[PDB]
Amino acid sequence: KRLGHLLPQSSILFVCDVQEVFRGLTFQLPTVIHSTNTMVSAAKLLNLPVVVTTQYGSRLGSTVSEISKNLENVNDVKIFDKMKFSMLVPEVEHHLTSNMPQRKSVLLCGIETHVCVLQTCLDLLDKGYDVHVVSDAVSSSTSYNRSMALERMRQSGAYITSVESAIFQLANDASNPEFKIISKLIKEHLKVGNGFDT
Amino acid sequence: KRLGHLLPQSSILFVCDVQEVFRGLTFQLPTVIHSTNTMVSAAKLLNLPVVVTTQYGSRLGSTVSEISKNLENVNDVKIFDKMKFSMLVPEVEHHLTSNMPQRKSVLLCGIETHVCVLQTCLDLLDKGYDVHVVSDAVSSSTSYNRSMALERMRQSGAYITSVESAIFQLANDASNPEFKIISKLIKEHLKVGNGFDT
Amino acid sequence: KRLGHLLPQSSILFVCDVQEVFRGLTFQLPTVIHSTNTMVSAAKLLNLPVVVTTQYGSRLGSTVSEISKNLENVNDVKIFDKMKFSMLVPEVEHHLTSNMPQRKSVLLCGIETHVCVLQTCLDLLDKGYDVHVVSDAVSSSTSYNRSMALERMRQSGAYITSVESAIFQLANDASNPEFKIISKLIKEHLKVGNGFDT
Amino acid sequence: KRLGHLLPQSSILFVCDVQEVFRGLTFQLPTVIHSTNTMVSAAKLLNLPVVVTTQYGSRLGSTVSEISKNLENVNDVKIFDKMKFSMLVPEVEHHLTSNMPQRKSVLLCGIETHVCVLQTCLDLLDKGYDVHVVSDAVSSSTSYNRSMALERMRQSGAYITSVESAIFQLANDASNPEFKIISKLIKEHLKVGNGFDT
Repeated sequence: KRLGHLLPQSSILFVCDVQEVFRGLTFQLPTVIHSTNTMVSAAKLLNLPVVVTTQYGSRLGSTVSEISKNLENVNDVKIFDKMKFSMLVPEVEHHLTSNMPQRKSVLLCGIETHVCVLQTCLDLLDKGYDVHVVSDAVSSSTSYNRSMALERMRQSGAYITSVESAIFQLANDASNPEFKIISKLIKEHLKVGNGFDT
Repeated sequence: KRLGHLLPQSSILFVCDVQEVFRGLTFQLPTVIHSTNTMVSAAKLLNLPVVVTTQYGSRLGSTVSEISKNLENVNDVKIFDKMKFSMLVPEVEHHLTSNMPQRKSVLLCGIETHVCVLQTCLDLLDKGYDVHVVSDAVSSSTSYNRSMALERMRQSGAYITSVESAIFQLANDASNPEFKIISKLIKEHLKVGNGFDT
Repeated sequence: KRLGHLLPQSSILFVCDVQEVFRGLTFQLPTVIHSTNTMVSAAKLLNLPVVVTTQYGSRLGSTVSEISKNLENVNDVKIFDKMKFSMLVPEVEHHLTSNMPQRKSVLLCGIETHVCVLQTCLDLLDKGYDVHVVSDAVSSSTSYNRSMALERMRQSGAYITSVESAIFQLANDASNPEFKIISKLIKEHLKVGNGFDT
Repeated sequence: KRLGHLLPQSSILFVCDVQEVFRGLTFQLPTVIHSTNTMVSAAKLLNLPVVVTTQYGSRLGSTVSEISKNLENVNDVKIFDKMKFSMLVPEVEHHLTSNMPQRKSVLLCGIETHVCVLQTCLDLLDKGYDVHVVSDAVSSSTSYNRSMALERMRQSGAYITSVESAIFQLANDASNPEFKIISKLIKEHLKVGNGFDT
């Protein structure tokens, strides 16, 4: 079975290579940034660990300030500086195996869809993880490479979801104690248009 | 094999959360209401049981009047009030197992594609059901989440059909004695356009 | 493995209900007639048996004159009248089993994609046939139900091909004794534009 | 697992029949030429063998001068003339078997998507190869047939990739010694508009 159920206690958020250099070059970057912050804010509300990564941070900068300020509150965040395109460096793999072996569901955000996101996805699939690509929160230099990467990841087994669909999947019940604050986050997230909804 | 054949003896119609508060907010909701009503009228002709659900009725309202009026005439209908996003709440599942264990094909209509339709679809597939998503009878607040959700369900095994394709599948032969009145239903259904046809 | 190779010795062309009633109801109908006629012409050059059907011919009319004229010179044709939406009526299925059991690759053309083409495709896949849907030569009353049906069939394993692609698969080698006449057919086919190429 | 990892040591580049008569006939031919040249240069940098074919070369012409001149810089190139539409002629297959049996990943470029690229991909899949179609670097006479063939090949197990995505996963790591010249190659490639990005 390939169902891609999402449980808060079995899930972890991945944010890939959202640097300041790629500002002004990524297709629909404001949507990518706004959507990723909604995921991060959701990660706090359902106690999801967050793994954040930077690619050649020396000559490409750090994570953009919009998400960096959001990440301060989150209880469990570890930031990895890498130069492998895939996020699954031995340090990240050890983090997942040593501190959260029961979490086999990865919610994947970041850029570029067809470079770091894709390679992270395939390595995660190789290691037996369920990969959930948040299509709202991934993009590339061109729209062509974003749409291609989504389908290329899909044909390898990755579930392609959205910010709202993933979050309501993790909520699973409006009668849960967290639903009221989940709804506020969703309502606030809807106040900005989706740049990919063409 | 993954054929998605539809037999009236082993089929059942699900109507998810088509409620008043979504009037004027959901993408092409009138097409959703009209297509769902055709499916409900079709279930009367082919004697399909109907399961209807409402999500937090005291805030989102009851089922829209057009569908609730059409549900008056159906022989086998039960309406459930629920807080879980998925329709497979224990009261609904108790109905399926204790009343119709032989019906393992679910025709799914309603809103939203990416929240309650999706989670119903995943849970139904978990229990060995065949899920046929009536694509022109499901929708979301944005077209983006609708299209994403349809492919997200198809990637898990759900069959993506339409009102005409699914109804003609159930009929299976124009020589059957029910085809004369099924034809009348299709002809009336075609008097209005498809809001998703662009 | 699902390669969908096409060999003339094991292939047969199916033409589904291209009748006069639809000359006024079907999206991109002229392309459907033209592409189907190219398939019939190719069936003659490659010695492919052809199975044609009519749905309720007493009321819906016979095959369109453009195709019926082209069928006169075809060596192996058998035309069946049916009320069942699927083309795989017992009389048809007897013809395949008794007279050409070695041919398990079916080239599928006709209308409508979502009713009679799809139900034929599902029944053929049930009996172990490889189904090649000629997307160039199938359509519905609406573009929505054609595109839906194409993916709905592919999701079950049907190979979605085109008039040029299927023909050139069968004409494996340009050094074959058939290539010169096959080229004359393709150049004639390309003289009138593919209406689906939008 | 259908991951489709790409390793330079086990990968080979195929260029299908980019000849001199298809100028003015192939949809977005300039993009196909530029994308293939980027692949050819990447093969040189990553020490990937290159196999080029021409179909009926005497009457269809040689490989286009843009790609022909670039092949002058690559040491490991083999150019063959063929009558068979598929690239897997015995001469080409013997070159693979007796000179690089360890390379079972193929990056596929050229024209036409639905005739020569497709049949090459099907034959390669039949022989246990991973086929990666560089969607950036394939096209047909019509947009319709290229789009069809891409999904017709993905449906059979081929990975649908792009020039940038395939190259970056071949490089695997930004700390590799060849990354600097690869980044220059990618930088030049990003400056050319994508004819299929619309």
